[PDB]
Amino acid sequence: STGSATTTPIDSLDDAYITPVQIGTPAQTLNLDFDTGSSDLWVFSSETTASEVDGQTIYTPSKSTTAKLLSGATWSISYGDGSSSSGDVYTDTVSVGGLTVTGQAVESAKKVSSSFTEDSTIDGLLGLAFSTLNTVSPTQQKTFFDNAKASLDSPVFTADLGYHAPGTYNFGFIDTTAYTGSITYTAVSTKQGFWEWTSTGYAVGSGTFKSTSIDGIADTGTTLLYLPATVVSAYWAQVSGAKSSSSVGGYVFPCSATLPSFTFGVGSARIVIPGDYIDFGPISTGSSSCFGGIQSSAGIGINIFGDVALKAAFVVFNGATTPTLGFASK
Ligand SMILES: Cn1c(=O)c2c(ncn2C)n(C)c1=O
Repeated sequence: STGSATTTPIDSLDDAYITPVQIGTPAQTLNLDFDTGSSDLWVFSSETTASEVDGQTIYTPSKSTTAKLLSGATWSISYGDGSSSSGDVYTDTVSVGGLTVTGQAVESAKKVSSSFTEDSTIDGLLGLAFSTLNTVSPTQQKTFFDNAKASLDSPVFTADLGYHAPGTYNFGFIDTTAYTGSITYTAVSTKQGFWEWTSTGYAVGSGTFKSTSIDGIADTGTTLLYLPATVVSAYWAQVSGAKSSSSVGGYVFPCSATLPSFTFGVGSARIVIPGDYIDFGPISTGSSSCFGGIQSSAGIGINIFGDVALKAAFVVFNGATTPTLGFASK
């Protein structure tokens, strides 16, 4: 089997991407944030505290003839951005882009933190990291991909995120028309439950490539590119007037600037992030200070190849017995 679904930016900055997901019978379609940095499929629901729902589409398990309470199971998750959610669990039929999993754990939110409430466009998350990170207790649950894997034509999914445009998540096949050149594969460590890999270096603009190992995670659920402070400083030093602002919470730059590209290494291959991908616009409406798309990972504890990096590539998440990651230009 295979599946193919379009993923769409939630706003003009590509802050996140939403992908329609069919849950239950008859189908309830919710727009979920596919997150390769976590492993819970959770949704706004009929159980979510009413004051914490503001425009989201909810899953109502009592209206699904295939929903079953997973008795005694609870979940609770906190994300790198400080947001969180928790609740109980149903199993139900879940389909993405024509690919159907029966008995998928659908984690129903009883509580969500303010950032979720305030984002009316995201109806929940669909985790695509390794199932060892799933938070369901006392019986850990499998991700949608892990449940689908054996049925797939090939045990893979791909992320093809757009810049200010829709893109695609495919399951079970590699669309050879969706990228240019060849795909370069690189080793993954699953020791922390992430799609963790080691970039071979970077360049800033037309500058020379610096060979250096940068361990990080491929994370579709993180907006920006978070790298060591040394690398980030080298990038922003090439933008007149750029500076790190503790009050704003990272590097800002004059909105009048033209940003240089940023290149990252994948083995001997190179992925180029155009400068425009690094512009996240005014820090507040009407401001001439703009927020940067490359930020320091110091204090996070891990480097994160988020959407800014991933949307410059066609990315293969290879879930074979020994997982690997593939990157191609497009
Ligand atoms: C602080 N900040 C962000 O954290 C941010 C942003 N755009 C995207 N992000 C993530 N802007 C404009 C911003 O000012």
